[PDB]
Amino acid sequence: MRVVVIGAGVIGLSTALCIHERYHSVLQPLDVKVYADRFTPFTTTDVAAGLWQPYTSEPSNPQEANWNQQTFNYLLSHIGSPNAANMGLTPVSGYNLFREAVPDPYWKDMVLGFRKLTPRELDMFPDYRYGWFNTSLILEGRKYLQWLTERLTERGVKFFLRKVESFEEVARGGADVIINCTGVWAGVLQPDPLLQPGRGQIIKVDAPWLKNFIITHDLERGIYNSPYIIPGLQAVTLGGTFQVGNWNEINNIQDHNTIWEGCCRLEPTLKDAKIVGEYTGFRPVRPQVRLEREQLRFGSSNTEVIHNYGHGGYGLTIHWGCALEVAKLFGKVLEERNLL
Amino acid sequence: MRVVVIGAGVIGLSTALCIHERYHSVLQPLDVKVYADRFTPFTTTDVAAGLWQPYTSEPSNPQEANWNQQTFNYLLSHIGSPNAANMGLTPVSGYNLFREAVPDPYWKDMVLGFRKLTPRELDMFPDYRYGWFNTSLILEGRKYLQWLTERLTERGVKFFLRKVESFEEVARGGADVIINCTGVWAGVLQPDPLLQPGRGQIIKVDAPWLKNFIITHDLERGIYNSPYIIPGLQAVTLGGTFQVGNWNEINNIQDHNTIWEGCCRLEPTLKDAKIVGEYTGFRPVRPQVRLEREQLRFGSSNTEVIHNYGHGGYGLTIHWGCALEVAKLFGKVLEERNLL
Ligand SMILES: Cc1cc2nc3c(=O)[nH]c(=O)nc-3n(C[C@H](O)[C@H](O)[C@H](O)COP(=O)(O)OP(=O)(O)OC[C@H]3O[C@@H](n4cnc5c(N)ncnc54)[C@H](O)[C@@H]3O)c2cc1C
Ligand SMILES: Cc1cc2nc3c(=O)[nH]c(=O)nc-3n(C[C@H](O)[C@H](O)[C@H](O)COP(=O)(O)OP(=O)(O)OC[C@H]3O[C@@H](n4cnc5c(N)ncnc54)[C@H](O)[C@@H]3O)c2cc1C
Repeated sequence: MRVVVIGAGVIGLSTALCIHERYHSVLQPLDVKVYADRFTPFTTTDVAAGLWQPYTSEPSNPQEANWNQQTFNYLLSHIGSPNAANMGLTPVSGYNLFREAVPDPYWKDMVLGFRKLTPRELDMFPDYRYGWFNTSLILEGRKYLQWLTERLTERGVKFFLRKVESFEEVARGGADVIINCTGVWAGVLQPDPLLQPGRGQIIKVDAPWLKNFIITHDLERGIYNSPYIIPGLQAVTLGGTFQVGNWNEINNIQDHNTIWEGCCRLEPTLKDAKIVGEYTGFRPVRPQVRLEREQLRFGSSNTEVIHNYGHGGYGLTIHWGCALEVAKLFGKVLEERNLL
Repeated sequence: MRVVVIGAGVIGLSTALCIHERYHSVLQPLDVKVYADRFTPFTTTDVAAGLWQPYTSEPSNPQEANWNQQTFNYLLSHIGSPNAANMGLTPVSGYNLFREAVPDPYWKDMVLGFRKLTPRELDMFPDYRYGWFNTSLILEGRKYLQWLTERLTERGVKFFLRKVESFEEVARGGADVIINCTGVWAGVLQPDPLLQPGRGQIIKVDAPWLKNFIITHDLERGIYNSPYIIPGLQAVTLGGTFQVGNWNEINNIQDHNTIWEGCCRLEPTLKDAKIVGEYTGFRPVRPQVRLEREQLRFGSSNTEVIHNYGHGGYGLTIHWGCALEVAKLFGKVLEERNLL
């Protein structure tokens, strides 16, 4: 049939690929089209630090924990292939430093070799007295998106540069099903008082010698409002801010300083690092991910809509699990229409 | 007095700086000259992989077990300094993969977070059934030599490009003490059957996405006759050859393929790595490191000679603990000769 996906970030292209991948063989014309106002370099996904790591706190809707676990194994299974890196995927080991002892996270068994830090190791970070170590995966937002768009292109999925004004618009257009993957920018399509922006800023730097990631935590100031250093495919992401309710899209020198001096006390060799860029992004902060089916009708119309947005600061980390879900709900639409 | 150090590799320059730091403030005129027929870019130390790791096999002269540990505490103690990376030092984590279980190494507790690989992680390396994981350090020999030469230069230590034909030649040159740090070429100045070269070849590639080190072991081929991938400051080192008794300084086309094919089977993503260099060096293969005193009376002369060579594949790994040793034997001399 005719499927339209609004959104070209990790969640949108991920959901698309997954859908076409599992139903193209049964559906006659399966017309999948992606609409989005901004693409690749300009999505929230490219500004991502590119690390697999759910929050240190448990989620409401434990259904999100299984989605994180799914993504990990999907990505881990490519850690074999010769094209893993072209996808923006690669293994990394690192630390999560704390000022006081905290309980283990619920994902301690999802990652590789998680263990508490020994005394010697903490002497490398005098400012912290507690912490963990483990190996995870790197999913460079920028590169992963190019790969996803390429995989789709070959499958016949078409890309349109357009800012959808409302569902009806796409509906009239002729979409039988609509996949809403518009991140923090939802609301504009349908009001959602629960979906707010979580402004984050990062500095891109050239420190090829930094091979391990380091995330620090200030349990008083909130998650990611503490300096972190995350190496990527060929640049290191320096970060430290998470401001809720802030729609300011411009780099703030006020934050520039916090991140830089915060990261330079943590890793003094950064004084030689060369800044390659500074970007700002809005995490789709929502008390819970919205992933459900909704029936919107317009007289003789009756269009189908499936949502999948509001993944806060764990979009890359949970993307695939969420995608499998949508595909599953998409399967129940065909069933309801007698399509198998 | 006059101390003449023969050898400008990691063992010579280190011993040089160690002697200076400890006795400079006491001996009236402390002359220190370093002679070498080949410098930095061209020493065996510049061809090193850079990993801090002794052989898996138990040692001989448990004396080496402590020189290794000293050297590690020396290097680790630089991880907080802003000059760590400019010395060629940075932390790395990695794997040691085997085809069958083997006893733990004696240095297991010398490094950080040592542990055995689990089933999941093994599925990442299909050809191996056992392994360890631990964090260590990179001591890029290249950077380290330039770093030491600068530190020595600001200290008054003069360098001389001169090939030493005999110890006598130097004892007559006007030198009271001699530190023999001539590497695999020591025998040329005093026959030594126990010493032989351990030729090895290595491929320098550009694969910045590789963050961890991978070392495979083929128990039936000896040591480092299995591939290994060691990420460096800004280039990655491919390797896997150990040929004792071979003195060819040129690259063997076959050895190139044993390394390349083997590392690609281990790490598929290499197919897109752009080779940057290939080198060949000879490890100072000796059943035991030779660090000892040897008076050499040359008619009235009487020069003291201290030997520090034959470190095979663990020169960088054990350098500092040896220099600390030369400095003490030198203390003795200083005392007997009664300059203190
Ligand atoms: C600084 C920073 C670092 C981060 N680091 C990490 C990390 O390490 N790991 C992690 O998992 N997560 C991280 N995140 C969060 C992660 O980036 C997000 O969860 C993820 O990008 C959300 O994906 P998305 O689908 O919302 O897509 P987005 O890319 O945000 O948006 C997809 C598309 O929606 C389109 N769109 C929106 N409105 C409309 C409209 N009206 N019409 C048409 N198209 C529209 C956009 O044009 C866009 O292309 C980070 C976030 C920030 C800000
Ligand atoms: C491929 C490869 C990889 C390696 N990887 C590692 C690793 O990861 N970790 C590790 O710890 N070790 C490694 N090693 C071993 C390490 O490189 C050696 O143990 C170390 O370089 C030995 O130092 P050296 O003191 O012998 O110095 P070298 O640099 O070999 O020699 C020092 C000096 O001796 C001078 N010299 C010799 N004879 C004379 C003479 N007659 N007159 C004047 N000057 C003379 C030379 O000119 C030179 O400047 C590796 C070796 C190889 C070949």
